[PDB]
Amino acid sequence: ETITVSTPIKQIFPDDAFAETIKANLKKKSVTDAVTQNELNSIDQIIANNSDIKSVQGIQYLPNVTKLFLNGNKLTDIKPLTNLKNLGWLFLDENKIKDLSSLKDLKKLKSLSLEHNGISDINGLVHLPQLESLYLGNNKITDITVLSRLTKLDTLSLEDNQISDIVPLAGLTKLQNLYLSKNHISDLRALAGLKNLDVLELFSQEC
Ligand SMILES: [Ca+2]
Repeated sequence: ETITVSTPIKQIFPDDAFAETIKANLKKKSVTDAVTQNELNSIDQIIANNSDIKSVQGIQYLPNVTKLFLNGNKLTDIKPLTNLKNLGWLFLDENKIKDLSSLKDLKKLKSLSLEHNGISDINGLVHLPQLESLYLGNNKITDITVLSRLTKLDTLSLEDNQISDIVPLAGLTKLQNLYLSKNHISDLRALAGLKNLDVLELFSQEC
């Protein structure tokens, strides 16, 4: 939603680490300083890697965010992201995010990164058919059936997981970069029809 009157940053963003991020973004002197919606409207990018952030509550008030870099934090819940309709790039590596339902309405999302989140179920990704690049390296994924729906992907990383069957990738003709090292892949027939592959990594398979 939005704030109708000047309000302290610390009152909108509960997480003190995140509050500091917003303060820095708006070039404010303190998280205790007051901010207006006009000021919150100015944020289209948040860079806060390894910032010890546990919650992004309050981010719902930033309607124009398109880029969000939150790698290496302590996130678990991303429900606050649900209505950030303009999100185009979302990097959330090194967190503990598993509920991907909050991403279902991010129809402008082109790049998503969720490496090292201990994820095994990615069926919620079906709601992002427009995705162009997806990074899911270092997780516990085995079933990638849902990926057959992501026909716009040109870059995909699934390295360091527990995948055996890559047939779901057979129809992703736009793929140019495919990272599949450190998995359990034996059958590579699914790669036959991928006419645009430039980069392909398949080393260290354990069968
Ligand atoms: Ca606080």
